[PDB]
Amino acid sequence: HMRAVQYRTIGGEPEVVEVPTPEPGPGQVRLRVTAAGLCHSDSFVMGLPADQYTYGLPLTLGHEGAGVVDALGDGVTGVSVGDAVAVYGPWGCGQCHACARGAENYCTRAAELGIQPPGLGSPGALAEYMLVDDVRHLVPLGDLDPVATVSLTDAGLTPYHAIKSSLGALPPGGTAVVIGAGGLGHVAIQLLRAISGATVIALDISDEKLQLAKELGAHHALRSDDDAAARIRELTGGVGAAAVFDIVGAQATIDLARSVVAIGGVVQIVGIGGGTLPTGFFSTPMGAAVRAPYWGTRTELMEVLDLARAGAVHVEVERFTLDQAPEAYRRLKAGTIRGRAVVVP
Amino acid sequence: HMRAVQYRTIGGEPEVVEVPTPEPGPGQVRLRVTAAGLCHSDSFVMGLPADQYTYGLPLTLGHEGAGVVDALGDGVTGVSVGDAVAVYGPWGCGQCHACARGAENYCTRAAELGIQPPGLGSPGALAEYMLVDDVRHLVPLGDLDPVATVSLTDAGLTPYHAIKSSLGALPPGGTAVVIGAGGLGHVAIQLLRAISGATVIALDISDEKLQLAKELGAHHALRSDDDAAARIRELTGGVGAAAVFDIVGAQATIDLARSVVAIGGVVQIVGIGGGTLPTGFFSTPMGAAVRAPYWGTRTELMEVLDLARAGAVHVEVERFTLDQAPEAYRRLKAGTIRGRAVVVP
Amino acid sequence: HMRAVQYRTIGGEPEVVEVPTPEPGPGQVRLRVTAAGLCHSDSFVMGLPADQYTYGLPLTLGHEGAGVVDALGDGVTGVSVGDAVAVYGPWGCGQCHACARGAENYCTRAAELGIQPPGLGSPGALAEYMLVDDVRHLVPLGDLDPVATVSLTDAGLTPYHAIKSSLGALPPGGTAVVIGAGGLGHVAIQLLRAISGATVIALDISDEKLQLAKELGAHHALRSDDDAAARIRELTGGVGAAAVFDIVGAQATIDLARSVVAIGGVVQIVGIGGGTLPTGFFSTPMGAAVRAPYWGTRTELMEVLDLARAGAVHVEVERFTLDQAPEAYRRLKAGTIRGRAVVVP
Amino acid sequence: HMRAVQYRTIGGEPEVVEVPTPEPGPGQVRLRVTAAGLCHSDSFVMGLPADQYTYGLPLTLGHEGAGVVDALGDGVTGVSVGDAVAVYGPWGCGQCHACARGAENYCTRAAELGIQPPGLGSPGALAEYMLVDDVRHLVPLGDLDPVATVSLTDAGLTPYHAIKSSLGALPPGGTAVVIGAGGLGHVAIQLLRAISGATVIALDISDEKLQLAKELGAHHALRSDDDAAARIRELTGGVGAAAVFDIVGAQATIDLARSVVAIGGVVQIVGIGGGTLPTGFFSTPMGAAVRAPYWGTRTELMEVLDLARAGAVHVEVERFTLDQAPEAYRRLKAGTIRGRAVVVP
Ligand SMILES: NC(=O)c1ccc[n+]([C@@H]2O[C@H](COP(=O)([O-])OP(=O)(O)OC[C@H]3O[C@@H](n4cnc5c(N)ncnc54)[C@H](O)[C@@H]3O)[C@@H](O)[C@H]2O)c1
Ligand SMILES: NC(=O)c1ccc[n+]([C@@H]2O[C@H](COP(=O)([O-])OP(=O)(O)OC[C@H]3O[C@@H](n4cnc5c(N)ncnc54)[C@H](O)[C@@H]3O)[C@@H](O)[C@H]2O)c1
Ligand SMILES: NC(=O)c1ccc[n+]([C@@H]2O[C@H](COP(=O)([O-])OP(=O)(O)OC[C@H]3O[C@@H](n4cnc5c(N)ncnc54)[C@H](O)[C@@H]3O)[C@@H](O)[C@H]2O)c1
Ligand SMILES: NC(=O)c1ccc[n+]([C@@H]2O[C@H](COP(=O)([O-])OP(=O)(O)OC[C@H]3O[C@@H](n4cnc5c(N)ncnc54)[C@H](O)[C@@H]3O)[C@@H](O)[C@H]2O)c1
Ligand SMILES: [Zn+2]
Ligand SMILES: [Zn+2]
Ligand SMILES: [Zn+2]
Ligand SMILES: [Zn+2]
Ligand SMILES: [Zn+2]
Ligand SMILES: [Zn+2]
Ligand SMILES: [Zn+2]
Ligand SMILES: [Zn+2]
Repeated sequence: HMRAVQYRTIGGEPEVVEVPTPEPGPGQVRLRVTAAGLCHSDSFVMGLPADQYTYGLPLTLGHEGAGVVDALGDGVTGVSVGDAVAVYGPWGCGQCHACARGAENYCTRAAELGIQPPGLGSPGALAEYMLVDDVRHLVPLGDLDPVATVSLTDAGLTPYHAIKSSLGALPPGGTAVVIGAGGLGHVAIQLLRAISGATVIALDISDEKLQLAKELGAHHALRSDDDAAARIRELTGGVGAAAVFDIVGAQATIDLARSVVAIGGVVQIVGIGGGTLPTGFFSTPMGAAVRAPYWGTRTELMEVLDLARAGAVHVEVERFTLDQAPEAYRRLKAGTIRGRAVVVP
Repeated sequence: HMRAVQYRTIGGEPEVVEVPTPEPGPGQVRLRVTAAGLCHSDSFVMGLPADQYTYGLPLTLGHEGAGVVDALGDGVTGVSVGDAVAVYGPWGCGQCHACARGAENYCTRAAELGIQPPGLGSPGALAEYMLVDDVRHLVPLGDLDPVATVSLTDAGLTPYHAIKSSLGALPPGGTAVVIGAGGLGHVAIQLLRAISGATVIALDISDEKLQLAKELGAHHALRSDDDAAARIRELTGGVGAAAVFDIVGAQATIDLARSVVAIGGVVQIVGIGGGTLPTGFFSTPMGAAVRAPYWGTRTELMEVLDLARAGAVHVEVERFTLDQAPEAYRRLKAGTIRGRAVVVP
Repeated sequence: HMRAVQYRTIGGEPEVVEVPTPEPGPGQVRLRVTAAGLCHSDSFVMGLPADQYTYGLPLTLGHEGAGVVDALGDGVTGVSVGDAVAVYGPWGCGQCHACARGAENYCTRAAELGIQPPGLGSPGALAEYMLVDDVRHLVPLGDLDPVATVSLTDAGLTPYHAIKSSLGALPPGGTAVVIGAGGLGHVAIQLLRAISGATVIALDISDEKLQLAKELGAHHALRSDDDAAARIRELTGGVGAAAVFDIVGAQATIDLARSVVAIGGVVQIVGIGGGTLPTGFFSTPMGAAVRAPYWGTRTELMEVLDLARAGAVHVEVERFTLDQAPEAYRRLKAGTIRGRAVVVP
Repeated sequence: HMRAVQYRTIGGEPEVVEVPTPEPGPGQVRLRVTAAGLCHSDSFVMGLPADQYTYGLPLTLGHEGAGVVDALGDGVTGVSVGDAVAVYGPWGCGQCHACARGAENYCTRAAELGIQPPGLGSPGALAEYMLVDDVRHLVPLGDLDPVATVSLTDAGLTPYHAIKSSLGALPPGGTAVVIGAGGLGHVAIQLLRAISGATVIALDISDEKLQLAKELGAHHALRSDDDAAARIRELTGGVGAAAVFDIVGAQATIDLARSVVAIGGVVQIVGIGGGTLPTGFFSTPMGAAVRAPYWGTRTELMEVLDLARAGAVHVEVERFTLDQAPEAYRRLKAGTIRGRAVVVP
């Protein structure tokens, strides 16, 4: 009754399939999906052994989502049919201390209740239609291009959160290091320019990507090679960086992060590369904080979208069809996407 | 020409000795020492191999210091002879971004210039007289008992700093875990009660010390045994603690710290136990920050002293003479001091 | 079909009346009311001319509310019948930037939509039953006495908000002035002791109330007479107070507030006494901020309730019956309530 | 023995005069002045009646100052002869809580001690040489053009301070209104773009100045006429601005400020136009804070200078000679300076 992209066999690839069109239960909303982002966390999931995977088969993929409100469920009010909306992804219980703050990303009782985001447990966005649990997980778009902006629901939000979190320890005139100019990283760079006073240093591996980073306003773009630590030291007295945003998060990049963060600095480990930064005396410098943030707050999403409208940040997009989505995943794992892959069905 | 307590042979014990009385150079001040604190960092130094030790022999010990201003050096103004003052210990360059903020503890150029605190590089406080480099490293006492308060220069300041740093992520009504109710820990407990809204949980090993902790306003005092993680979980939904202050900082206590900090929480690794908390995804929880703070800011010292005057915090003191100082160090390493050892010469 | 306290004639007194028992529409909840607070804002409303009054006649009064969940409306989930809950009063649209943050008190689109709190536009709490618009405006009590705590929904929340807002400019060891030790003021005092490091100075007019203030932990209790400014100056060098909380907010108390706030200080004008503080150069001191806060955030309510459970704050209550409510209002305007008047039906 | 610009007769104009070249006392430094800013506060002073003026005659003017260190005073170390430095102007006692923080602008004991800034009490910068009281009031320039940057010591610092102070209540994607695009205002605009996520709205009276404002990155430039309030309302839903920076501060501009600040917003009254914003219930909106900041912190100066080096902000300068300084003051009061008047002797 509708088409969708699903993960169905452990270790297998994602398939386009036919499945029922869902109806909105009470309190719920269904969207006609205008755009759908592909994130490298979607990759990480599909290469897990059968034992570590916990989202059930089948699973409709894709947790960056925008659309137009197709049908309203029982009792729902707040949004009309026809409204352009983005999906706030990191769903939570709505009532705990964090949720009440808007920070459903840090919900203290969601693992317990088995609340899961769309595309990471609940039916996701890579489909012609998707359901959203509740009205508070929708954010108005007005007249922002869904394709241009949908990726801000994660690729923007997540580093924005991490950056906004870091401005306490990142004074204007400071220096910030972004490791990885990928989907998040390339937005991370723009955001850092928009709202910190920092001198942004980007690091990636392909020159392709360094040029993009520099084009997106990075004051410096460097290879994350064995000379990277030295150059950053050079560029910052011998003081190091006030903030470091590791959007790779592997043991190598984390090691780099430790060796360059300044006294009293901060490291946001944003990417999931399987590493851990050993934080402590004579490991991390004095006053140096370390954190593995996760996604962002409800308000923070609205703030990122408001920045898009202002023209202070954008997603570099590479467009695909619903059918091309499996190919786009192969491109993403190959590392030959420029920015964000966005599927339009 | 005056008596003092010094460290002179690697691996040896501290000796009372006769040495010259120092004169204040230009910009400097000499104090007639009214009280002098003994900290377990003084211990840590003296058990280092010859290669890792870098403060020179001989070294006058003691970095908690108060007194009356004996003689003024050339050109000095700001304080008169006769003024009761405490010593702000973590000396810095005075001009960098941190120093200008008052945070000479996080001075970016002090290792370079070879600036060292009194008792950890420069002549310390365990003497009849000591020199202070500059007037900005003195804080008025008015009429606070030097013996009662001197330890607030470190035993208070350091956890105060760490606590004040944590209140962002420690909401009133939250829960805070203090591992170690020693010199710092027993002040840490009082401070947490004074200025957080938290339910303080203390952890130590002797029942002696738990009783003191509970007497000093800890809502709970627990053994840091293998049931400690469970009890903390029990006491906090299954949510864990918003803040954890490890005043031991060994690999065991750090492991405990990781297993009990809440989603979005913070761990201040205050003690130097040789461990490191492996911070990262699936190691630390989501949003969980980790930090190894060091001492505190100039303003923060004045704030702690203002709390003493208000009667909102005190040091439990165990008094000694200059001659008894070697014995007091043995007691401290034995772990049979109640609070802080303060020498009066 | 049920009894309630209502305001029905402009310039008239509140009457106990019989009215229909309400049923919960979809998304709504009905409570069996266990306790109901009386606030001096309820007074302010009833002495307005016909033209300035805008809540309609009749109006069920009372915006401090607790109870047990009687009946669930269509589609509602989140809370069961039988759950002990408090009402978060300052209702908002739920979707704007403020609301998403939890700060429905500062909702940017609520005047437009005509959203009104219970007891200040919607049917209130002084009844055997009341309706709440949505589940997010309920907060679990667990096993807190509804009578002991209900007033924390406003009498606690409002000054807590104002205090928490002020801690940026109120360092531990500072001085805070609370003008008015009434319903809010007497909780304000306790909160200031719980979570600031401040030396609290209370000011009222009856010695009755000063004694209560001092009993509740005020370091000083003074008459708000013509010597009040002088004494505060005396007590704080000649520096004045870092924070001032005017819980009266009349032109006299506001004038006092201006003349005693310190350089870089803050004034929270909490009470509605018809005055305005003229903020500006050579009126307010340099760096001195001034604000008229309103109520508090959703999370902030939960935080205050968590403080009650911890035993760090309580409401001094004076109990009444539903029938005695008109008399209790007369007592409140007469200024001969000790703390908060709470009606139990 | 050297030339200087002085104010010598009440109600009279500033004269170029010959006076002794000063020698540095102990702790002091003398600068060979490379550039010297002219601020409209220099104007405000000279039009005061004899009774309200308190800086003595004669007075060397000019409180924006840069130079090269000519001669060192007794005992001074920290800076060598030949070092390029800027002067941190708002001198304070160095020891109080504020000063220790770096915030000598909010020094609690400076009026008492009669400490006065250069150009506003002490010999100023409009001379061939000037003295600075102490080394901590100098900030390294490295190789920034003194003429290009000197005005950042006030024209930058002051609004930077006010802006940095406001970012709590100014979320990215918000809207900020800068009233007055003059000396401060034109830097204010750039700073707001550098480090807030805000949509900047500038307001001035000459189209000349609006064009400059828009050229300097203002998203909108409007006449501060009777339609100004309406347009701002239009541009921001009907919500108003999160932040408003009144760099005029007259009763008219303050009235505008009140009528456009949003619920929960902030107004920084930066300019000295003789007005006062009546802050209170039904005057200012709910949660709306109001403040008259003064200058900035020591660290904040270094941060602004670091932004200059980064190329994120600059002063639009109009250069003059020492002799032309009286004419430049006439131009400034006439309102026909474009940016900042900087004298080079
Ligand atoms: N914390 C969270 O909540 C969260 C949310 C979303 C994504 N993520 C994670 O962030 C990471 C990046 O996601 P993405 O969508 O940007 O992926 P992406 O494939 O779009 O981009 C990855 C980028 O990192 C670069 N890179 C790889 N190794 C590097 C190294 N050693 N040094 C420097 N650069 C290197 C690649 O060349 C590429 O530019 C992933 O691990 C993903 O799981 C985390
Ligand atoms: N970060 C800094 O700048 C800084 C400053 C001063 C001191 N310190 C460090 O803080 C630590 C404590 O200093 P102190 O002066 O309080 O020492 P102390 O000897 O006075 O107190 C130590 C306390 O920890 C307890 N303890 C030991 N092992 C424990 C465990 N596994 N679980 C729970 N409690 C345990 C002891 O019984 C004792 O009560 C030291 O390592 C010291 O070096 C750090
Ligand atoms: N900002 C908000 O959202 C908000 C919320 C609730 C209440 N309020 C306001 O707070 C104020 C107090 O409310 P309440 O319930 O505590 O009233 P209350 O009658 O319980 O207490 C008022 C107290 O102020 C004292 N007082 C009166 N004049 C004084 C003066 N000149 N100096 C010092 N003390 C004086 C009285 O003796 C009494 O102790 C009211 O104006 C109310 O409208 C504001
Ligand atoms: N708070 C402080 O510490 C501090 C420090 C320095 C200067 N100031 C004050 O800031 C103000 C501005 O200083 P400046 O050096 O930029 O002066 P300036 O003469 O360089 O600029 C003033 C600008 O305001 C504009 N203006 C005048 N009336 C206006 C109105 N009604 N609406 C909009 N714009 C208007 C003028 O056209 C001009 O562009 C002065 O009052 C000065 O005293 C305050
Ligand atoms: Zn993702
Ligand atoms: Zn939750
Ligand atoms: Zn120590
Ligand atoms: Zn330094
Ligand atoms: Zn009320
Ligand atoms: Zn709202
Ligand atoms: Zn000026
Ligand atoms: Zn001072």
